[PDB]
Amino acid sequence: GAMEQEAIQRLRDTEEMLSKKQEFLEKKIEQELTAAKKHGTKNKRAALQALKRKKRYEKQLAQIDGTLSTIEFQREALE
Amino acid sequence: GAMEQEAIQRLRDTEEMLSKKQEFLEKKIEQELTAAKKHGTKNKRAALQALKRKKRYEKQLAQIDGTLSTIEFQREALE
Repeated sequence: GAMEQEAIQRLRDTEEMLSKKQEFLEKKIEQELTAAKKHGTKNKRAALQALKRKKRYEKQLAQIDGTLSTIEFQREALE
Repeated sequence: GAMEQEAIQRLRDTEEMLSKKQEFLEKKIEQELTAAKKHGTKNKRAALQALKRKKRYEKQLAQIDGTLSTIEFQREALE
């Protein structure tokens, strides 16, 4: 009943925020890989930092994927 | 940023929920060990049932503890 559903809802709210953060990391990747191509020749400094940031978002995005799989598994166990 | 802070708060709310279930399961396990020592070799059927309950709580607890670390580390990664 109510208390059980609440616990599942906490997990759902977390999933939904992490999924939102994924989507935003994907838009950022795309901005960064676009900027690195844009600056490749005329601004090597900006390009190189774009690529470091892209890699950092890629890593953050991986941690988030693993957190989601963990959340889903915990939530199934409670359902 | 704002998105990270919202995600970080929903992670905190999940940790709080998880710690409450953790404390419930830990108590239940303590209670089963205490009862197993008192009851001893009095009744095989009841002992087997109790060993089954204790194993279920231990399995649920191991899951909860794994989820909690994962959520904690994800939160720290967004800060």
